[PDB]
Amino acid sequence: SKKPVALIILDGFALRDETYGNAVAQANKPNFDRYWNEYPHTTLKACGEAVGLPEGQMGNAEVGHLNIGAGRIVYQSLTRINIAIREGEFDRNETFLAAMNHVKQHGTSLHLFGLLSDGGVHSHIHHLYALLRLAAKEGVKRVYIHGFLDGRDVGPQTAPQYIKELQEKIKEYGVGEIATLSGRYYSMDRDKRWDRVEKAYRAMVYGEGPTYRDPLECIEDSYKHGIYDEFVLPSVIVREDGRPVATIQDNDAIIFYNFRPDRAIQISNTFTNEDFREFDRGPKHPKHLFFVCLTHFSETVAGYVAFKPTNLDNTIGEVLSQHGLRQLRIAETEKYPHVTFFMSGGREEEFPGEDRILINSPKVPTYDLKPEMSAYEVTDALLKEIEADKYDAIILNYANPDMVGHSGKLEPTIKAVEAVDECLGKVVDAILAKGGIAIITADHGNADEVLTPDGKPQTAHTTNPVPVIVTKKGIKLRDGGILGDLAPTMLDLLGLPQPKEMTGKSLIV
Ligand SMILES: O=C(O)[C@@H](CO)OP(=O)(O)O
Ligand SMILES: [Mn+2]
Repeated sequence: SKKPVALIILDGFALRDETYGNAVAQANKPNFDRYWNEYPHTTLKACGEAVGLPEGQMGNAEVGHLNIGAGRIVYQSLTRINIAIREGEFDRNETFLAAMNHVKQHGTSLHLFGLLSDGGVHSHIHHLYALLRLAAKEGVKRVYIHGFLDGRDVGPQTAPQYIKELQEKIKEYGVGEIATLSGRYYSMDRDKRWDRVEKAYRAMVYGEGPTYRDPLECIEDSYKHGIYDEFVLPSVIVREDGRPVATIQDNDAIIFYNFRPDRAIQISNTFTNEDFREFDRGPKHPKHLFFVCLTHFSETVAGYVAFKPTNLDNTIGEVLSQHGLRQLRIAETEKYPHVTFFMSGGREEEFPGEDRILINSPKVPTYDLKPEMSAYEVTDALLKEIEADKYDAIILNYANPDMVGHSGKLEPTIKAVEAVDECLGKVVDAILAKGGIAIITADHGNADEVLTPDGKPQTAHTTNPVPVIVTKKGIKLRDGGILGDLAPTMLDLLGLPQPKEMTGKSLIV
Protein backbone atom coordinates (compact mmCIF):
# COMPACT_ATOMS: atom_id res chain seq x y z
CA SER A 1 0.00 0.00 0.00
CA LYS A 2 1.28 3.43 1.02
CA LYS A 3 4.79 4.09 2.33
CA PRO A 4 3.91 6.84 4.86
CA VAL A 5 6.28 9.69 5.57
CA ALA A 6 5.72 10.87 9.12
CA LEU A 7 6.70 14.18 10.63
CA ILE A 8 7.18 13.56 14.35
CA ILE A 9 7.49 16.52 16.69
CA LEU A 10 8.78 15.90 20.21
CA ASP A 11 7.58 19.16 21.72
CA GLY A 12 10.19 20.97 23.83
CA PHE A 13 12.92 18.40 23.16
CA ALA A 14 16.28 20.10 22.57
CA LEU A 15 19.97 19.16 22.71
CA ARG A 16 22.07 20.75 25.44
CA ASP A 17 25.52 19.61 26.60
CA GLU A 18 25.21 20.49 30.31
CA THR A 19 23.30 17.67 31.98
CA TYR A 20 22.48 19.63 35.13
CA GLY A 21 18.71 20.04 35.23
CA ASN A 22 18.69 18.42 31.80
CA ALA A 23 15.77 15.97 31.71
CA VAL A 24 16.45 15.14 28.09
CA ALA A 25 19.97 13.93 28.77
CA GLN A 26 19.14 12.10 31.99
CA ALA A 27 16.24 10.18 30.51
CA ASN A 28 16.63 6.60 29.32
CA LYS A 29 15.81 6.91 25.63
CA PRO A 30 16.88 3.65 23.94
CA ASN A 31 14.59 4.14 20.93
CA PHE A 32 15.49 7.74 20.20
CA ASP A 33 19.21 6.97 20.66
CA ARG A 34 19.32 3.92 18.39
CA TYR A 35 17.61 5.94 15.66
CA TRP A 36 20.14 8.74 16.23
CA ASN A 37 23.03 6.28 15.95
CA GLU A 38 21.61 4.19 13.09
CA TYR A 39 20.20 6.99 10.89
CA PRO A 40 21.24 10.35 9.34
CA HIS A 41 20.86 13.27 11.73
CA THR A 42 21.65 16.93 12.37
CA THR A 43 20.41 19.88 14.45
CA LEU A 44 18.49 23.03 13.58
CA LYS A 45 18.28 26.59 14.86
CA ALA A 46 14.82 27.17 16.34
CA CYS A 47 15.41 30.55 18.01
CA GLY A 48 16.06 34.17 17.08
CA GLU A 49 16.25 35.32 13.49
CA ALA A 50 16.38 31.76 12.19
CA VAL A 51 12.69 31.49 12.98
CA GLY A 52 11.61 35.10 12.44
CA LEU A 53 12.11 36.38 15.97
CA PRO A 54 14.34 39.12 17.42
CA GLU A 55 17.94 38.15 18.07
CA GLY A 56 18.30 36.30 21.35
CA GLN A 57 14.56 35.57 21.65
CA MET A 58 13.68 31.93 22.47
CA GLY A 59 11.23 29.88 20.40
CA ASN A 60 7.88 28.25 21.23
CA ALA A 61 5.11 26.04 19.81
CA GLU A 62 3.41 28.72 17.70
CA VAL A 63 6.61 30.00 16.04
CA GLY A 64 8.10 26.53 15.75
CA HIS A 65 5.01 25.09 14.08
CA LEU A 66 4.45 28.02 11.76
CA ASN A 67 8.05 27.78 10.59
CA ILE A 68 8.15 24.01 10.46
CA GLY A 69 5.09 23.88 8.24
CA ALA A 70 5.94 26.97 6.18
CA GLY A 71 9.26 25.92 4.68
CA ARG A 72 10.57 29.45 5.02
CA ILE A 73 11.54 31.86 7.77
CA VAL A 74 8.22 33.19 8.97
CA TYR A 75 8.26 36.78 10.21
CA GLN A 76 6.77 36.79 13.74
CA SER A 77 4.43 39.29 15.48
CA LEU A 78 6.80 40.10 18.30
CA THR A 79 9.45 41.20 15.84
CA ARG A 80 6.93 43.06 13.65
CA ILE A 81 5.50 45.01 16.60
CA ASN A 82 8.90 45.75 18.15
CA ILE A 83 9.86 47.33 14.82
CA ALA A 84 6.66 49.38 14.66
CA ILE A 85 7.52 50.93 18.00
CA ARG A 86 11.10 51.51 16.85
CA GLU A 87 10.03 53.22 13.61
CA GLY A 88 7.45 55.49 15.23
CA GLU A 89 4.59 53.67 13.45
CA PHE A 90 2.98 52.17 16.57
CA ASP A 91 1.58 55.55 17.64
CA ARG A 92 -0.03 56.03 14.22
CA ASN A 93 -2.02 52.79 14.46
CA GLU A 94 -5.54 53.49 13.24
CA THR A 95 -7.05 50.79 15.47
CA PHE A 96 -5.39 52.07 18.66
CA LEU A 97 -6.36 55.65 17.83
CA ALA A 98 -9.96 54.73 17.07
CA ALA A 99 -10.14 52.95 20.40
CA MET A 100 -8.88 56.02 22.19
CA ASN A 101 -11.17 58.22 20.12
CA HIS A 102 -14.05 55.99 21.19
CA VAL A 103 -13.56 56.31 24.94
CA LYS A 104 -13.03 60.05 24.53
CA GLN A 105 -16.13 60.82 22.44
CA HIS A 106 -18.47 58.67 24.49
CA GLY A 107 -16.63 59.29 27.74
CA THR A 108 -16.15 55.69 28.81
CA SER A 109 -12.95 53.95 29.92
CA LEU A 110 -9.98 52.30 28.30
CA HIS A 111 -8.86 48.98 29.75
CA LEU A 112 -5.58 47.29 28.86
CA PHE A 113 -5.00 43.62 29.56
CA GLY A 114 -2.51 40.87 28.81
CA LEU A 115 0.53 38.96 30.07
CA LEU A 116 2.65 41.13 32.35
CA SER A 117 6.25 40.08 31.61
CA ASP A 118 8.99 40.21 29.01
CA GLY A 119 8.73 36.54 28.08
CA GLY A 120 7.95 37.55 24.52
CA VAL A 121 5.91 34.45 23.75
CA HIS A 122 2.37 35.80 24.18
CA SER A 123 3.25 39.42 24.86
CA HIS A 124 5.85 41.88 26.01
CA ILE A 125 5.43 44.38 28.82
CA HIS A 126 7.20 46.96 26.68
CA HIS A 127 4.22 47.04 24.30
CA LEU A 128 1.99 47.89 27.26
CA TYR A 129 4.22 50.78 28.23
CA ALA A 130 3.86 51.76 24.60
CA LEU A 131 0.06 51.79 24.91
CA LEU A 132 0.27 53.76 28.14
CA ARG A 133 2.52 56.39 26.63
CA LEU A 134 0.28 56.64 23.56
CA ALA A 135 -2.76 56.95 25.78
CA ALA A 136 -1.20 59.86 27.69
CA LYS A 137 -0.30 61.40 24.33
CA GLU A 138 -3.92 61.13 23.15
CA GLY A 139 -5.20 62.55 26.42
CA VAL A 140 -7.17 59.55 27.67
CA LYS A 141 -8.09 60.17 31.32
CA ARG A 142 -9.27 56.78 32.57
CA VAL A 143 -6.90 53.92 31.76
CA TYR A 144 -7.02 50.67 33.72
CA ILE A 145 -4.68 47.68 33.59
CA HIS A 146 -5.78 44.09 34.13
CA GLY A 147 -2.63 42.06 34.54
CA PHE A 148 -2.26 38.41 33.68
CA LEU A 149 0.67 37.08 35.73
CA ASP A 150 3.22 34.89 33.87
CA GLY A 151 5.59 32.59 35.78
CA ARG A 152 5.68 30.33 32.72
CA ASP A 153 7.67 32.27 30.10
CA VAL A 154 9.73 33.80 32.88
CA GLY A 155 10.60 33.02 36.48
CA PRO A 156 7.80 31.40 38.55
CA GLN A 157 7.86 34.13 41.21
CA THR A 158 9.03 37.21 39.31
CA ALA A 159 5.69 39.06 39.20
CA PRO A 160 6.75 41.68 41.82
CA GLN A 161 9.51 43.06 39.58
CA TYR A 162 7.09 43.50 36.70
CA ILE A 163 4.51 45.04 38.98
CA LYS A 164 7.07 47.41 40.44
CA GLU A 165 8.36 48.46 37.02
CA LEU A 166 4.80 49.02 35.77
CA GLN A 167 4.05 51.27 38.74
CA GLU A 168 7.12 53.35 37.89
CA LYS A 169 6.01 53.78 34.26
CA ILE A 170 2.49 54.65 35.38
CA LYS A 171 3.85 57.51 37.49
CA GLU A 172 6.19 58.55 34.71
CA TYR A 173 3.56 58.69 31.96
CA GLY A 174 0.87 60.06 34.23
CA VAL A 175 -1.92 57.63 33.32
CA GLY A 176 -3.25 54.22 34.30
CA GLU A 177 -4.20 52.30 37.42
CA ILE A 178 -3.70 48.58 38.03
CA ALA A 179 -7.26 47.31 38.45
CA THR A 180 -6.85 43.54 38.77
CA LEU A 181 -4.24 40.79 38.74
CA SER A 182 -4.80 37.23 37.61
CA GLY A 183 -2.63 34.18 36.94
CA ARG A 184 -2.41 33.21 33.26
CA TYR A 185 -3.92 29.90 34.37
CA TYR A 186 -7.36 31.51 34.71
CA SER A 187 -7.13 34.44 32.29
CA MET A 188 -5.32 32.63 29.48
CA ASP A 189 -6.67 29.10 29.29
CA ARG A 190 -6.73 27.27 25.96
CA ASP A 191 -8.27 23.98 27.09
CA LYS A 192 -11.90 25.11 27.19
CA ARG A 193 -11.90 24.83 30.99
CA TRP A 194 -14.60 27.48 31.33
CA ASP A 195 -14.60 27.50 35.11
CA ARG A 196 -11.11 29.00 35.04
CA VAL A 197 -12.13 31.52 32.41
CA GLU A 198 -15.24 32.55 34.34
CA LYS A 199 -13.14 33.29 37.42
CA ALA A 200 -11.05 35.84 35.52
CA TYR A 201 -14.07 37.30 33.78
CA ARG A 202 -16.06 37.92 36.97
CA ALA A 203 -13.07 39.59 38.62
CA MET A 204 -12.68 42.10 35.80
CA VAL A 205 -16.41 42.81 35.35
CA TYR A 206 -17.87 42.50 38.85
CA GLY A 207 -14.84 43.05 41.06
CA GLU A 208 -15.22 39.51 42.45
CA GLY A 209 -12.29 37.64 43.97
CA PRO A 210 -9.61 38.34 46.62
CA THR A 211 -9.46 42.07 47.38
CA TYR A 212 -6.41 44.16 48.26
CA ARG A 213 -5.42 47.83 48.41
CA ASP A 214 -1.83 47.16 47.33
CA PRO A 215 -0.99 45.01 44.27
CA LEU A 216 2.30 43.93 45.87
CA GLU A 217 0.48 42.66 48.98
CA CYS A 218 -1.82 40.60 46.81
CA ILE A 219 1.19 38.86 45.29
CA GLU A 220 2.98 38.42 48.64
CA ASP A 221 -0.16 37.04 50.25
CA SER A 222 -0.62 34.50 47.46
CA TYR A 223 3.00 33.40 47.70
CA LYS A 224 2.50 32.84 51.42
CA HIS A 225 -0.12 30.27 50.43
CA GLY A 226 2.34 28.71 48.05
CA ILE A 227 0.34 29.98 45.06
CA TYR A 228 2.67 31.58 42.52
CA ASP A 229 2.45 33.87 39.46
CA GLU A 230 0.99 31.39 36.99
CA PHE A 231 -1.77 30.14 39.34
CA VAL A 232 -2.68 33.28 41.28
CA LEU A 233 -6.46 33.66 41.77
CA PRO A 234 -8.01 36.48 39.73
CA SER A 235 -7.80 39.29 42.30
CA VAL A 236 -9.28 42.76 42.67
CA ILE A 237 -7.37 45.91 43.66
CA VAL A 238 -9.62 48.22 45.65
CA ARG A 239 -9.70 51.90 46.50
CA GLU A 240 -9.66 53.63 49.89
CA ASP A 241 -13.45 53.35 50.14
CA GLY A 242 -13.30 49.60 49.55
CA ARG A 243 -14.67 49.89 46.02
CA PRO A 244 -12.92 48.19 43.06
CA VAL A 245 -10.36 50.35 41.27
CA ALA A 246 -12.38 49.72 38.11
CA THR A 247 -14.84 47.32 36.47
CA ILE A 248 -15.45 46.83 32.72
CA GLN A 249 -18.67 48.58 31.75
CA ASP A 250 -20.84 49.27 28.72
CA ASN A 251 -19.06 51.07 25.90
CA ASP A 252 -15.63 51.06 27.54
CA ALA A 253 -12.75 50.12 25.20
CA ILE A 254 -10.47 47.11 25.62
CA ILE A 255 -6.99 46.57 24.15
CA PHE A 256 -5.80 42.97 24.68
CA TYR A 257 -2.06 43.28 24.08
CA ASN A 258 -1.37 39.59 23.54
CA PHE A 259 -0.10 38.68 20.09
CA ARG A 260 -0.40 34.89 20.14
CA PRO A 261 -3.95 33.54 19.45
CA ASP A 262 -4.33 30.16 21.19
CA ARG A 263 -4.60 31.48 24.76
CA ALA A 264 -6.42 34.66 23.77
CA ILE A 265 -9.46 33.34 21.89
CA GLN A 266 -11.40 32.17 24.93
CA ILE A 267 -11.44 35.27 27.16
CA SER A 268 -11.89 37.40 24.05
CA ASN A 269 -15.02 35.51 23.01
CA THR A 270 -16.35 35.93 26.55
CA PHE A 271 -16.18 39.68 26.00
CA THR A 272 -17.31 40.05 22.38
CA ASN A 273 -19.78 37.21 21.65
CA GLU A 274 -23.41 38.31 21.48
CA ASP A 275 -24.51 34.75 22.23
CA PHE A 276 -22.29 33.01 24.75
CA ARG A 277 -23.41 29.67 26.19
CA GLU A 278 -20.25 28.23 27.77
CA PHE A 279 -21.23 29.98 30.99
CA ASP A 280 -23.68 32.58 32.27
CA ARG A 281 -22.16 36.05 32.12
CA GLY A 282 -24.97 37.50 34.18
CA PRO A 283 -27.26 40.53 33.51
CA LYS A 284 -24.74 43.41 33.82
CA HIS A 285 -22.44 41.74 31.32
CA PRO A 286 -20.90 44.87 29.71
CA LYS A 287 -22.09 45.24 26.11
CA HIS A 288 -20.99 47.39 23.21
CA LEU A 289 -17.31 46.90 23.98
CA PHE A 290 -14.84 48.48 21.53
CA PHE A 291 -12.57 45.42 21.46
CA VAL A 292 -9.06 45.43 20.00
CA CYS A 293 -7.00 42.28 19.40
CA LEU A 294 -3.30 43.08 18.98
CA THR A 295 -3.20 40.51 16.15
CA HIS A 296 -5.71 38.18 14.53
CA PHE A 297 -7.14 35.75 17.10
CA SER A 298 -10.22 34.34 15.38
CA GLU A 299 -13.20 35.38 13.26
CA THR A 300 -15.44 34.47 16.21
CA VAL A 301 -14.14 37.53 18.07
CA ALA A 302 -16.38 40.52 17.37
CA GLY A 303 -13.55 43.04 17.58
CA TYR A 304 -10.88 44.99 15.68
CA VAL A 305 -7.30 43.95 14.79
CA ALA A 306 -4.40 46.34 15.33
CA PHE A 307 -1.95 44.48 13.10
CA LYS A 308 -3.52 42.76 10.12
CA PRO A 309 -2.44 39.20 9.33
CA THR A 310 -1.06 37.99 5.99
CA ASN A 311 -1.68 34.63 4.35
CA LEU A 312 1.16 32.15 4.15
CA ASP A 313 0.60 30.31 0.92
CA ASN A 314 1.82 26.87 -0.10
CA THR A 315 2.60 25.54 3.33
CA ILE A 316 3.39 21.82 3.48
CA GLY A 317 -0.27 21.06 4.18
CA GLU A 318 -1.49 22.91 1.10
CA VAL A 319 1.11 21.37 -1.23
CA LEU A 320 0.20 17.87 0.00
CA SER A 321 -3.42 18.71 -0.69
CA GLN A 322 -2.86 20.11 -4.18
CA HIS A 323 -1.09 16.89 -5.15
CA GLY A 324 -3.87 14.57 -4.04
CA LEU A 325 -2.24 13.12 -0.94
CA ARG A 326 -4.22 12.17 2.16
CA GLN A 327 -2.79 13.68 5.33
CA LEU A 328 -3.41 13.22 9.05
CA ARG A 329 -2.74 15.67 11.89
CA ILE A 330 -2.72 14.21 15.39
CA ALA A 331 -1.91 15.16 18.98
CA GLU A 332 -3.55 15.46 22.37
CA THR A 333 -5.40 18.55 23.66
CA GLU A 334 -2.36 20.59 24.68
CA LYS A 335 -0.78 20.62 21.22
CA TYR A 336 -3.82 19.90 19.03
CA PRO A 337 -3.88 23.59 17.92
CA HIS A 338 -0.26 23.46 16.82
CA VAL A 339 -0.45 20.41 14.58
CA THR A 340 -3.55 21.89 12.99
CA PHE A 341 -3.93 25.70 12.94
CA PHE A 342 -0.26 26.76 13.24
CA MET A 343 1.05 23.88 11.09
CA SER A 344 -1.34 25.05 8.38
CA GLY A 345 0.16 28.53 8.60
CA GLY A 346 -2.48 30.13 10.80
CA ARG A 347 -5.47 28.49 9.12
CA GLU A 348 -8.24 26.65 10.99
CA GLU A 349 -10.06 25.01 8.08
CA GLU A 350 -8.78 21.58 7.05
CA PHE A 351 -7.37 21.21 3.54
CA PRO A 352 -9.13 18.79 1.22
CA GLY A 353 -7.80 15.39 2.20
CA GLU A 354 -6.63 16.51 5.64
CA ASP A 355 -7.81 14.39 8.58
CA ARG A 356 -7.39 15.40 12.24
CA ILE A 357 -7.35 13.30 15.39
CA LEU A 358 -7.74 14.90 18.79
CA ILE A 359 -6.90 13.00 21.94
CA ASN A 360 -8.01 14.38 25.30
CA SER A 361 -5.25 15.21 27.78
CA PRO A 362 -5.61 14.01 31.41
CA LYS A 363 -7.90 15.91 33.77
CA VAL A 364 -5.14 17.25 36.03
CA PRO A 365 -4.24 20.82 37.08
CA THR A 366 -0.55 20.30 36.33
CA TYR A 367 1.05 17.56 34.27
CA ASP A 368 3.87 16.82 36.68
CA LEU A 369 1.07 14.81 38.30
CA LYS A 370 0.78 12.52 35.25
CA PRO A 371 3.95 12.66 33.08
CA GLU A 372 2.83 10.03 30.53
CA MET A 373 -0.14 12.31 29.93
CA SER A 374 -2.12 10.79 27.09
CA ALA A 375 0.89 9.74 25.03
CA TYR A 376 -0.25 6.11 24.99
CA GLU A 377 -3.76 6.82 23.67
CA VAL A 378 -2.29 8.98 20.94
CA THR A 379 0.10 6.26 19.93
CA ASP A 380 -2.62 3.63 20.04
CA ALA A 381 -4.96 5.67 17.86
CA LEU A 382 -2.17 6.44 15.44
CA LEU A 383 -0.99 2.83 15.12
CA LYS A 384 -4.47 1.75 14.05
CA GLU A 385 -4.55 4.38 11.31
CA ILE A 386 -1.09 3.34 10.16
CA GLU A 387 -2.26 -0.25 10.02
CA ALA A 388 -5.14 0.76 7.73
CA ASP A 389 -2.91 2.14 4.94
CA LYS A 390 -4.85 5.41 4.67
CA TYR A 391 -2.33 8.25 4.83
CA ASP A 392 0.49 9.37 2.57
CA ALA A 393 1.78 11.81 5.19
CA ILE A 394 1.47 12.14 8.96
CA ILE A 395 2.09 14.98 11.35
CA LEU A 396 2.33 13.93 15.00
CA ASN A 397 3.23 15.91 18.09
CA TYR A 398 4.10 14.47 21.50
CA ALA A 399 3.45 17.26 23.99
CA ASN A 400 4.90 15.55 27.04
CA PRO A 401 8.40 17.13 27.34
CA ASP A 402 7.24 20.75 27.01
CA MET A 403 4.10 20.33 29.12
CA VAL A 404 5.78 18.52 32.00
CA GLY A 405 8.96 20.54 31.62
CA HIS A 406 7.06 23.77 32.13
CA SER A 407 6.69 22.52 35.73
CA GLY A 408 10.32 23.14 36.58
CA LYS A 409 10.48 19.64 38.13
CA LEU A 410 13.26 17.25 37.08
CA GLU A 411 11.94 13.78 37.95
CA PRO A 412 8.49 14.18 36.34
CA THR A 413 10.06 15.65 33.24
CA ILE A 414 12.28 12.61 32.99
CA LYS A 415 9.31 10.27 33.25
CA ALA A 416 7.59 12.28 30.52
CA VAL A 417 10.55 12.01 28.17
CA GLU A 418 10.83 8.31 28.80
CA ALA A 419 7.11 7.89 28.18
CA VAL A 420 7.46 9.63 24.85
CA ASP A 421 10.54 7.55 23.97
CA GLU A 422 8.67 4.30 24.50
CA CYS A 423 5.78 5.42 22.24
CA LEU A 424 8.18 6.84 19.65
CA GLY A 425 9.71 3.39 19.28
CA LYS A 426 6.36 1.81 18.54
CA VAL A 427 5.53 4.58 16.05
CA VAL A 428 8.76 4.80 14.06
CA ASP A 429 9.00 0.98 13.89
CA ALA A 430 5.49 0.53 12.49
CA ILE A 431 6.27 3.24 9.94
CA LEU A 432 9.43 1.45 8.89
CA ALA A 433 7.58 -1.84 8.53
CA LYS A 434 5.17 -0.18 6.07
CA GLY A 435 8.32 0.89 4.26
CA GLY A 436 7.81 4.54 5.05
CA ILE A 437 10.12 7.17 6.49
CA ALA A 438 9.97 9.23 9.65
CA ILE A 439 11.32 12.69 10.37
CA ILE A 440 11.97 12.96 14.10
CA THR A 441 12.40 16.50 15.36
CA ALA A 442 11.19 19.19 17.75
CA ASP A 443 9.82 22.72 17.68
CA HIS A 444 11.93 24.28 20.47
CA GLY A 445 13.78 23.57 23.72
CA ASN A 446 12.49 23.20 27.28
CA ALA A 447 12.88 19.79 28.89
CA ASP A 448 16.63 20.15 28.47
CA GLU A 449 16.68 22.63 31.36
CA VAL A 450 14.01 22.42 34.02
CA LEU A 451 16.34 23.55 36.88
CA THR A 452 18.53 26.65 37.19
CA PRO A 453 22.27 26.32 37.96
CA ASP A 454 21.31 26.94 41.55
CA GLY A 455 18.84 24.08 41.48
CA LYS A 456 15.63 26.08 41.30
CA PRO A 457 12.67 25.49 38.96
CA GLN A 458 13.24 26.65 35.39
CA THR A 459 9.73 26.79 33.92
CA ALA A 460 10.46 28.32 30.52
CA HIS A 461 11.95 27.39 27.15
CA THR A 462 15.60 27.29 26.14
CA THR A 463 17.49 28.50 23.09
CA ASN A 464 19.26 25.23 22.41
CA PRO A 465 19.12 23.59 18.92
CA VAL A 466 16.62 20.85 18.11
CA PRO A 467 17.34 17.34 16.80
CA VAL A 468 16.57 15.91 13.34
CA ILE A 469 16.53 12.28 12.28
CA VAL A 470 15.48 11.02 8.84
CA THR A 471 14.94 7.24 8.98
CA LYS A 472 16.42 6.53 5.58
CA LYS A 473 19.77 4.79 5.04
CA GLY A 474 22.09 5.93 2.27
CA ILE A 475 21.65 9.71 2.64
CA LYS A 476 23.26 12.68 4.40
CA LEU A 477 21.75 15.73 6.07
CA ARG A 478 23.57 19.05 5.77
CA ASP A 479 24.32 21.06 8.91
CA GLY A 480 23.43 24.67 9.69
CA GLY A 481 19.78 24.16 8.85
CA ILE A 482 16.73 25.84 10.36
CA LEU A 483 13.13 24.75 10.95
CA GLY A 484 12.17 26.35 7.64
CA ASP A 485 14.08 23.51 5.95
CA LEU A 486 11.94 20.67 7.32
CA ALA A 487 8.94 21.10 4.97
CA PRO A 488 11.21 21.10 1.90
CA THR A 489 12.86 17.96 3.24
CA MET A 490 9.50 16.21 3.54
CA LEU A 491 8.52 17.13 -0.03
CA ASP A 492 11.91 15.81 -1.09
CA LEU A 493 11.17 12.44 0.51
CA LEU A 494 7.72 12.43 -1.09
CA GLY A 495 9.13 13.25 -4.50
CA LEU A 496 6.91 16.34 -4.69
CA PRO A 497 7.99 19.61 -6.35
CA GLN A 498 8.92 22.48 -4.04
CA PRO A 499 6.86 25.71 -4.46
CA LYS A 500 8.56 29.08 -4.88
CA GLU A 501 7.00 30.28 -1.60
CA MET A 502 9.13 27.82 0.36
CA THR A 503 12.47 29.61 0.47
CA GLY A 504 13.90 26.90 2.65
CA LYS A 505 16.05 24.00 1.49
CA SER A 506 15.99 20.22 1.88
CA LEU A 507 18.43 18.98 4.53
CA ILE A 508 19.29 16.00 2.31
CA VAL A 509 22.61 16.43 0.49
O1 LIG B 1 1.96 27.25 27.27
C1 LIG B 1 2.06 28.09 26.29
O2 LIG B 1 1.11 28.69 25.67
C2 LIG B 1 3.53 28.32 25.86
C3 LIG B 1 4.22 29.17 26.94
O3 LIG B 1 3.66 30.43 27.23
O4 LIG B 1 4.19 27.05 25.58
P1 LIG B 1 4.25 26.49 24.09
O5 LIG B 1 4.85 27.58 23.25
O6 LIG B 1 5.03 25.25 24.04
O7 LIG B 1 2.83 26.22 23.70
MN1 LIG C 1 6.06 25.40 26.02
